Amino acid sequence: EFRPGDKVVLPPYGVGVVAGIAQRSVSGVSRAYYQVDFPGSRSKAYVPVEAPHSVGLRKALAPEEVPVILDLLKNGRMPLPKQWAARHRKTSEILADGNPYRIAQMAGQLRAWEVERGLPDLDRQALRRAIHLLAEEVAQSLEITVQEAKRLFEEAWGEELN
DNA sequence: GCACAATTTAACACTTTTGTCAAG
Repeated sequence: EFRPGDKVVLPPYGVGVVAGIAQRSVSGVSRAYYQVDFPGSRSKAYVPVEAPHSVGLRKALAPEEVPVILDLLKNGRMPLPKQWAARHRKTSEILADGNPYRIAQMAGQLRAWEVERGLPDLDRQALRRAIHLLAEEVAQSLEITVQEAKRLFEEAWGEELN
C-alpha cells in the first residue's frame, strides 16, 4: 500500500511522491487508482491499485541503502556481449527497468571500460542516463538536491560528476 | 552504428632559391 505522501518510484519517471487515491473511470467500472506526481516534470501518473508490484512501482531506497549501492557502484561489474547491439540493448532495458542495484551494478563495468579503451557513442548515453536515475534517487532518499546527490558518487568513482 | 583500413591533409624540419643592401 501507499499512503498520501509516500515517496515512491515509477519507471522511468525516477522518483515522485504519491498524492493519494481516486476512482478513475476507465472503460467500465472505475477501480481504485494510486496517484504519482513529479514536481520536476509537471507530469502526472495513474497507477492501478490492483497489482502495483507489476508496474515496477517500487519505493525510494532508505538512507541505509546508500553505502551498499555505492560499493556495488565502485567495484561491481558484469560481462556483456561484444557486438554493440545486444550490449546496448541489455543496458537500455536495465535502464528503463528501474532497478537501482542493477543500474549501479551496470555503472560499475561501464565505468571500468570508459576509462580504459573508451566508451562508444552509444554506451555513453547508456552510462549518462544510468547515472541520472541514481543521482536523482539519492536526492529523493537523502533529500539532497542533484548538486549534493551527485557530489556523493564522487567518492566511490574517483572523479566528479556532470 | 561502429571498429578500422585507406587515403588525404596540415604539420613541420629544413634546404635552396630569390629579393635585397652597403660598397666598389
